[PDB]
Amino acid sequence: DRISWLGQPMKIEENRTYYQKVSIDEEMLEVGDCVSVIPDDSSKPLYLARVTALWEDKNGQMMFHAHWFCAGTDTVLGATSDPLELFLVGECENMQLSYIHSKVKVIYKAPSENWAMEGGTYFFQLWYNQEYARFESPPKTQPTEDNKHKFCLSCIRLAELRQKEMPKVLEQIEEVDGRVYCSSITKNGVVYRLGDSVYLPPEAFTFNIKVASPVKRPKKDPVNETLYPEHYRKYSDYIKGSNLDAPEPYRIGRIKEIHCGKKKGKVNEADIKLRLYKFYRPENTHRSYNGSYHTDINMLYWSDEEAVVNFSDVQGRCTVEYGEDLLESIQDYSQGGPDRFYFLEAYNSKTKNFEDPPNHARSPGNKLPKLRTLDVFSGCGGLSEGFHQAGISETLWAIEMWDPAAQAFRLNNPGTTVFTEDCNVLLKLVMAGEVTNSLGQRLPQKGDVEMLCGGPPCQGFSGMNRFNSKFKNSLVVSFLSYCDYYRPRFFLLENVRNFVSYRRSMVLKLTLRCLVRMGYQCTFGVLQAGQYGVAQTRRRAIILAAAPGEKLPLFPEPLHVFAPRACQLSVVVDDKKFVSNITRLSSGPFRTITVRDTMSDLPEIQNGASNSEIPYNGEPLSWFQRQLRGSHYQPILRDHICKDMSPLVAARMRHIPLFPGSDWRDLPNIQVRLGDGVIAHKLQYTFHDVKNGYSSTGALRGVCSCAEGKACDPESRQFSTLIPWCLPHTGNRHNHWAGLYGRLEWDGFFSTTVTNPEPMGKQGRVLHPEQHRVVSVRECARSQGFPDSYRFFGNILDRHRQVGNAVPPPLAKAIGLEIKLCLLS
Amino acid sequence: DRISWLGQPMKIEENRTYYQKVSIDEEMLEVGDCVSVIPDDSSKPLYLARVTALWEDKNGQMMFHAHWFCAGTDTVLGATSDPLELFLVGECENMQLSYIHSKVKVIYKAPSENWAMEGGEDGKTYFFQLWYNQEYARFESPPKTQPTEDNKHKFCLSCIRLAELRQKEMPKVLEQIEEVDGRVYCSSITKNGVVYRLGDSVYLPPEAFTFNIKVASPVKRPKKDPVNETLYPEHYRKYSDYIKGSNLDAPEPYRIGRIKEIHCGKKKGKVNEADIKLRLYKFYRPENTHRSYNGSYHTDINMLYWSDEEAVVNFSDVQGRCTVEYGEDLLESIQDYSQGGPDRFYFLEAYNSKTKNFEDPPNHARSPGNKLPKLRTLDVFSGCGGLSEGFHQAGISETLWAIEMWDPAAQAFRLNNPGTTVFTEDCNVLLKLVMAGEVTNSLGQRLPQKGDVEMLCGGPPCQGFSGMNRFNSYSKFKNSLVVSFLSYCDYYRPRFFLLENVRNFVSYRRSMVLKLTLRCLVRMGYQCTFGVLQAGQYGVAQTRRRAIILAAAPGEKLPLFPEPLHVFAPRACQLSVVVDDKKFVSNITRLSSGPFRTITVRDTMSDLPEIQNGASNSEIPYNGEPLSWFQRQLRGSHYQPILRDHICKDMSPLVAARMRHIPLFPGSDWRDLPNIQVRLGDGVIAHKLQYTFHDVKNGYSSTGALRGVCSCAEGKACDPESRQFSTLIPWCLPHTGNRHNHWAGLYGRLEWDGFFSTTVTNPEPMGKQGRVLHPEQHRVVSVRECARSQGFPDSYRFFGNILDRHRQVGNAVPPPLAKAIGLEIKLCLLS
DNA sequence: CCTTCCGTAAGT
DNA sequence: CCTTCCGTAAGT
DNA sequence: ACTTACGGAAGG
DNA sequence: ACTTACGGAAGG
Ligand SMILES: Nc1ncnc2c1ncn2[C@@H]1O[C@H](CSCC[C@H](N)C(=O)O)[C@@H](O)[C@H]1O
Ligand SMILES: Nc1ncnc2c1ncn2[C@@H]1O[C@H](CSCC[C@H](N)C(=O)O)[C@@H](O)[C@H]1O
Ligand SMILES: [Zn+2]
Ligand SMILES: [Zn+2]
Ligand SMILES: [Zn+2]
Ligand SMILES: [Zn+2]
Repeated sequence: DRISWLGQPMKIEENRTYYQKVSIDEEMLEVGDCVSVIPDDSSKPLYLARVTALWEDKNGQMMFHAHWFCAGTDTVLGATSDPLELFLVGECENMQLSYIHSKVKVIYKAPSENWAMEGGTYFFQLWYNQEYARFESPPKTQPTEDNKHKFCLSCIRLAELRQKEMPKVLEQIEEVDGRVYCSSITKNGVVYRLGDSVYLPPEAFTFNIKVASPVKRPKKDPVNETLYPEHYRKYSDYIKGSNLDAPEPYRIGRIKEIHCGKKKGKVNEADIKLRLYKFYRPENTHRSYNGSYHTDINMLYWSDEEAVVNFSDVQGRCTVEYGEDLLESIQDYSQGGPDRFYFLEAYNSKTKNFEDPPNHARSPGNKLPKLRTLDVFSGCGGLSEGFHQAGISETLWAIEMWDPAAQAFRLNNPGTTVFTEDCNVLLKLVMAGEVTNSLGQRLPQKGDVEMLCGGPPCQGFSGMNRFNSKFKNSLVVSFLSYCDYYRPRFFLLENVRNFVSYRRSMVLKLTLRCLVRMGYQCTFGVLQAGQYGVAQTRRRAIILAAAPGEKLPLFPEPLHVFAPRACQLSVVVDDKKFVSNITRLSSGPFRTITVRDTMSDLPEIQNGASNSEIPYNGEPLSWFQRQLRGSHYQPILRDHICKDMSPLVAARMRHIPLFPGSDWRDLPNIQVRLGDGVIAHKLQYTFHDVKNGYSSTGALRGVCSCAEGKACDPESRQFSTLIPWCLPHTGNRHNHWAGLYGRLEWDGFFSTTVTNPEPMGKQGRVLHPEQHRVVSVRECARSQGFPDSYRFFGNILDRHRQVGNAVPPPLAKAIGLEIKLCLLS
Repeated sequence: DRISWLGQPMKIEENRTYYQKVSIDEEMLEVGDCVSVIPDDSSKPLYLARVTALWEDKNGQMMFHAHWFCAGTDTVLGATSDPLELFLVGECENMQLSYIHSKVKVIYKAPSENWAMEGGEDGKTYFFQLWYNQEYARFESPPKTQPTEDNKHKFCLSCIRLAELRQKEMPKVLEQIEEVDGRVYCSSITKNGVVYRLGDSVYLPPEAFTFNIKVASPVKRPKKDPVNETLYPEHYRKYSDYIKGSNLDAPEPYRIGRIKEIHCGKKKGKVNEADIKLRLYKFYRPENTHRSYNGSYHTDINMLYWSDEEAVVNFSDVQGRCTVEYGEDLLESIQDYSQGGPDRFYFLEAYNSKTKNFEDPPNHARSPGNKLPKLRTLDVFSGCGGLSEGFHQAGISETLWAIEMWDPAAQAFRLNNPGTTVFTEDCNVLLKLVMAGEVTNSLGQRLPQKGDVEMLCGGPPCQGFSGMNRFNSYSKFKNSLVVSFLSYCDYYRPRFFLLENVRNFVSYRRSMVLKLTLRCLVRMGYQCTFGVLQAGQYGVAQTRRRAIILAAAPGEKLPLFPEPLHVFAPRACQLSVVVDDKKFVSNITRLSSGPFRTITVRDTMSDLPEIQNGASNSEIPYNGEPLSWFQRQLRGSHYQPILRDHICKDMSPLVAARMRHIPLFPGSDWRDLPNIQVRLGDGVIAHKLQYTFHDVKNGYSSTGALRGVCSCAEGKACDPESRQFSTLIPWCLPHTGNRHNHWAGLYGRLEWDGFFSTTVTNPEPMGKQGRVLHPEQHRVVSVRECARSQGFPDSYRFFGNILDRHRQVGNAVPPPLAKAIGLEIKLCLLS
């Protein structure tokens, strides 16, 4: 009703008079308390905030500053969240005291000094980021002196964010005829100087080298619908694993001069121009791709061509050095940091040759401790391998119930205690006070584990699972109980993409709630492994968590370009869209890793090879193979074996064309003489297909009675036919079974590597691009980014399962580097 | 931790010693307070309940009885609900005091004594106002029962509600007759609150028994002929074998029997009331005799035939009790007896199964001897008045005011209601006028004030919620008309409230509109509920699923949804509604069968004379008498020779030729059209359709001809100039057919044994709902046939041209459905 | 004008 | 054993 | 996979 | 409508 100020006013500025206490409707109010307000526009029935300022405007009305809270229902947690728990957000607003409904009490529940040893009114514990779905510890910033009257952490976070984001000129040179020339500018926290190199989108500029793109021949020959009676199912014109729509990598340029204009006497820093020396990627020269197969992905070519771009198109800064001015070798300089490129020659666009670059392209002169990591569901160790490639963790403990995976883990990690028992039983032993198991292996205790990582079985969450038991018993909750008992400093959970949408995202919301209740900072996101150095589509949901005293890491920024079809990392929970902190959407610094860079160096083998150790018949033929085979001399190639297929499947694979996109739909309807007097029968079409109609020859396109709208007729099932009967049987409602008995293409990439490559499975494009066989164990590990020195164990099926279940070491390394960034500062 | 009893225990029972107060962690707890409990299995993070008993078991454990609350998120409201608001439920259980987390504070928000005239710290505190029924989604006022000292130690409203429900639910033997050799004979039994006596009639499922008349089902139709794909190049799209508006899968109505003897068994010395047997005399519906359906077209839907056949059924299969009387024992006429109450059947003859004739029934079939005030109702979006007409057929309301911005609908409403003030202004403007204290508008029409409106009813525009609307992407629900209609309900605060819309109203915007309207009703203190009703189940031959939202004042009783009266096709009886993974259904108990047979197109259109396409004679005479019970209900018993509004739209010569080439067989539509050349009006010539493109989805025809008409059939982009004009087969139908279910029903015919699709505002054979062709005549349905499908009496008047009258008919609530709802509203006016 | 033309998605 | 067979629905 | 269904805008 | 993809059970 009536508003009356209490006490002496606080420091008054030009138009407002800050106060400390106030009385509304016989109540008392002080800065730091909380206030409820009734909404009129949002679907939410109530809003809660905290008072930070109590100024009185010169208009005569009484105002106050409210830093809003966020109910758990408004977060990604939703209805599962504790109704007494609130979260901090970067939302704040000025409002009159006439909208104050009541005064509520909100307390701060800080983690105990012995928080890591635990685990046997309204309140908030963490800050919530709505855009990235990030639960983080509240800032430690405090009101000092002058800001005590309007201290708003939301205003501070907002001012620092937009000031870091906006461009700013630091060092000016000279002003000539209305144009100011600069030498040092900055934006997004990045300092840009003259002589540095800069990432640009591919549409920033072109090259004087004319790239040719003539007509493609259209279906040069018509197809015989009697010989190939299932080709009409390829009308989609879509090729799985094709990099035709793959975007070009970042354009790189050399800043020579920076200039801009003026606005109202001062420099217009909002519109800064950059003039650059164009760099030539080996795929941009006259060689195009065909010459850039063996070259490094970070080797460029200097040019004296020039182009003018805007500073607003700058995506990032990269370090480009001349080859001979280096103080160390090329490999140590390339593997020493990110965004590092090098060049030894220069490219002339008109002469179409390679020279030595001028002297103005030359540069001036022209121990972190590893974390004790426990790896639950370690498998063969791909996740812990990537964590070791980041040099942030020694995996001391390992849990793996499957024996061959545990053996393969022991072969690659000699200093790891590998437990083969069940995770529930193993945790029950350490809860009972036991020191060692029956085998004498010491059990980790509280304080031993500094990081907990694992990838629970995704067979229940997989999109391919047909027969889709309760949460409190599912393995992901046992894996959470490990995090509750040991309370590590960092926590990582890996699963398939569909993990964030299983049962309307209930599993995700419950795992996040359990992390929030323990006091852990946490976040989630989806990452495509193909963006981090592998030639395979592998979207995986990652759940990160950090201790209250630590810093919550960010998600790794993509390093390689990839097909946009497989880069849909968005996640929708309860009508609210959430994305990771990734800022690179269109392009990236490095080109896409292809099948050619993944399998070209491996020798040619027949279907059913069993020699587990054969020699290399050549040297590495790409940067990817050079990274996996190492610089040391290693002539033995291990695990290059393919499954022995039946003569029927073998003949089917021999009749699959080598052209990209080919699959079972290109198979001919013929009879083939096999071993001895065995005969592969022909497929007979004796039923009408009401959906597909007749063919051009008038022949039918149905194989069963269900193609006529009737029920399935047993005894209509054909056996030992070249064209598999089951594929036209259920093809109409299964996307014509695209990819089955399909081939990879050299310029393309793998589909998601599974535990058993079979051409008649759901993901059935496992045929070699040239050879008449399925992919080998080594080719599967190559698609996963495993080093060739990595060992496996078991038979061919056991090793395939180890490769398929594993997290690609490139992706695990990308995550581990962002974890390393938190150990610093 | 430590739990200690406080004081002396009250009313101690055999194994339990009830207490009133207890101490947990040095705290105070007393019966009537509330308690927080941590869950272990549910996704919910917390549970809240109220302590009713605090006994100590003789086993040594300390127990207490918890009547659970229901968070607003756990209800149909979901995230929109007030986080401080709880609801009462019929959930209760015994539990140990070791699970008590903390003691919370819950207050009771009772409606104020001047509630009808409204509408113009300590952490967090909870409140409740209404009782929630999870199965039917019903918000009702809490019961007023109070504890007597004897029950004050374990007073649990959930246990009372469950005990009364299960006692009413269980079968019970009342009056037994004689016990003979282990079998007990009964004379009076009861269940579900229904009293059953010897000599009464009983509803049974169709599988209860058969008849001595053998109904045979000989051959299914053979393969008539291969289809000429050159003459009929669009027949291959009818492989679905589905006939729209077909009553082939329609279930049979209730079997009716006459209770003669009741017997059962024994269990543990007592009578086994759980297994009661009924032997009955079978009643013969006219469609069950040797006449079959074809002879039962003109007979009443409630006329039966007596028989001396016998059959033994179970008492657990009893669906309801019905009143069957012999024709001559009546004290009043047959029409006055049928229109006097529900479930009333009559019979004048008896049927002998072997002689196949009709006699006068024997003497053992004969019976013994052988001012409600109307509610002042405001009708927002009244249209032509179907909703208020159905409310008048229930005799529960005089519609005193009406709001209708469209002029022809308002005029037709005035024609059918002479004592209604019909406002043509906008509802927002009119409510803003009554908020400023103004009495009348510029026209001198008196505006209703607080206390004038006793019932508020309306159906806001459904074109935004209709499934046929393509460009449905305006937000700001708080300003959409449904909130304006809620603002009327907030201002006047009537005793009853009804909102009608399409079924998709409960799934629009991920069910946010429904949750927000229900939340707004809950905030006003209103009891409320929602449901989906099929109009075809209440006396019309039309599929018309409509979402209904009911609401009642706190001092009143929330009505139930009308129980289905007629059987209907199960394809269109999917009344379930799923919101936020939770399934909700109405209180309807009749799912399989019903008391009356289905109303068909024959019962709806057989008496209307034959007219040509484009008829304009607004008044033509009847060429005969009513030919069915339905027509006798709409035409009345009085002599009325003039048939009004039997006019058809004038189709273009092209469309007219298309309709002439539509076969009369059920399920036929545009896909049966021949690809021929037809001479039209004057020198116009209808060209043939040319297939010059490959259809990658449908392939080639049997003649090798193509099945594509545009480049998009090959996967390419649409090519203009490939569009053909003045063709008999419409080009746009094979153009976009693959992704529109082959445009089934377009240029389709109704069948006599079938029913209408949803009656729309403009019948066009090339629209989405395009089966508007007459079963025999080559024309679209008339205005009278549309009003017939909507259940409108033939005496009801319209206004405007043929399109204005069509739009009045389509937008209207079917009077049978509105009457079915109004009867359930009438049951609350009593007691 | 009006005759044609045609992104429901949500259920079931 | 291992070769065939096939209710994702959820997204975009 | 199919079936529902108080339609509206584009095209001459 | 159109593509996704740490598959599992029915069968020979
Ligand atoms: N109950 C259980 N206890 C221990 N290990 C289990 C288990 N259930 C399944 N596993 C094993 O956990 C493994 C997960 S595969 C994941 C491996 C790891 N993420 C990597 O990148 O290499 C499976 O191979 C399975 O054999
Ligand atoms: N803003 C508005 N104010 C008043 N009436 C409106 C309106 N918007 C639409 N209308 C009218 O509301 C009518 C709904 S038709 C519904 C009629 C009624 N349910 C019955 O059974 O007969 C439409 O004809 C339309 O003209
Ligand atoms: Zn602020
Ligand atoms: Zn079949
Ligand atoms: Zn109870
Ligand atoms: Zn087209």
